[PDB]
Amino acid sequence: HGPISPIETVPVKLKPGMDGPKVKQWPLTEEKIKALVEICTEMEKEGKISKIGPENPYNTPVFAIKTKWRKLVDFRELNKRTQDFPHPAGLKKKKSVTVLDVGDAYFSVPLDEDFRKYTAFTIPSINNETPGIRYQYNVLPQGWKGSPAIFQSSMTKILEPFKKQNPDIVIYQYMDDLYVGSDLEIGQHRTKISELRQHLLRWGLTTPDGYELHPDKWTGYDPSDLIAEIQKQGQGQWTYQIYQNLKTGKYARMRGAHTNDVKQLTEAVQKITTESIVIWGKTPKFKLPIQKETWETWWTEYWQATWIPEWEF
Ligand SMILES: Oc1cc(O)c2c(c1)Oc1cc(O)cc(O)c1C2
Ligand SMILES: Oc1cc(O)c2c(c1)Oc1cc(O)cc(O)c1C2
Ligand SMILES: O=[N+]([O-])c1cc([N+](=O)[O-])c(O)c([N+](=O)[O-])c1
Ligand SMILES: O=[N+]([O-])c1cc([N+](=O)[O-])c(O)c([N+](=O)[O-])c1
Ligand SMILES: O=[N+]([O-])c1cc([N+](=O)[O-])c(O)c([N+](=O)[O-])c1
Repeated sequence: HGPISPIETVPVKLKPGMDGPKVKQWPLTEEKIKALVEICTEMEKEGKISKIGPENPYNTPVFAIKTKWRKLVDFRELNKRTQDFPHPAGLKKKKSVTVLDVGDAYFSVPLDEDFRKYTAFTIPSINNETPGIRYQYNVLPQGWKGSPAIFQSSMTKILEPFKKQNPDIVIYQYMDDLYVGSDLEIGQHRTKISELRQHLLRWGLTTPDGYELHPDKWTGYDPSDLIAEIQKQGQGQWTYQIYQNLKTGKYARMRGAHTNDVKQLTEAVQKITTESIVIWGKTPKFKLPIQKETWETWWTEYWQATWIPEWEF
């Protein structure tokens, strides 16, 4: 991950009269702690985070998810506290839409030195019995709402040659993802995705393989909040409603040695969100058919998105 440019540092503020977040770190398995220690040691060596002293009172929770492990930060409270900074109706009509995570970009952009204290986090000790290892970010963090806002002018400059050369392709950005849609034959669409990823890479932006959607095959919206309600429909399936119904659907509810309701609900939350972004450009608030304590206990075991939505129970 390349070096940062000090002149790209952008001042950023909390909302007036709000202090930084102090959300405690929940306990992690020793396997997850080891993984985070390894990740954070590398980030620190590369200047992306720094160990902090005893004066800093803020905290944002972190966890680890998977072959390899990735660090996930729950910035929901910092996001609420951070200052504030069009959706194509045709995206859902495209033969293919590939979702590309472009959050790697953020490691190459500095965070306002005065704001870094609000990104503090702790790698926990085993059982949270002794003080953890405290760090803060020096670069735009993934999951923070300021990061895509601050990176937007560079993202635009980077994408411009691709968009100019491909008027048949729609590119929509939402949070840290690009949604790249076309009506090309799947092989030709995939070639365009590869050209895009190679262009990003040329400018220092690595991407994982993208996720492919085919929304033209999917089954009154007020742009002025989306609610997604999932309910148990007996022993064997899930139903859901999206309303402000705008959409309803179903998923299988399976029992087995490698699944459970929390795992299935995290999957359905991700899929409903992705579909809602494609169709309307908005992330729903969720109502989940599970007890808070059970959810709060296990959702991070299976969560795969970089983003984390709001949910009630
Ligand atoms: O979620 C993850 C997982 C990783 O394995 C890594 C992450 C983040 O961030 C960095 C940043 C660096 O600048 C250099 C690195 O090696 C890594 C590894
Ligand atoms: O990985 C994440 C997680 C979030 O929660 C958010 C992200 C990215 O990006 C944005 C961008 C905006 O322009 C406005 C937002 O509220 C958010 C929230
Ligand atoms: O989890 N936490 O919220 C948390 C917070 C602080 N602190 O200074 O604000 C800690 O020192 C530790 N700690 O060291 O374990 C944890
Ligand atoms: O490691 N840690 O993240 C950690 C966290 C907490 N906490 O309540 O959130 C602690 O009280 C302690 N502790 O007491 O050592 C450590
Ligand atoms: O020692 N500690 O484990 C510890 C833990 C927390 N905490 O919120 O979990 C703190 O806020 C502080 N603290 O602020 O000093 C210390």
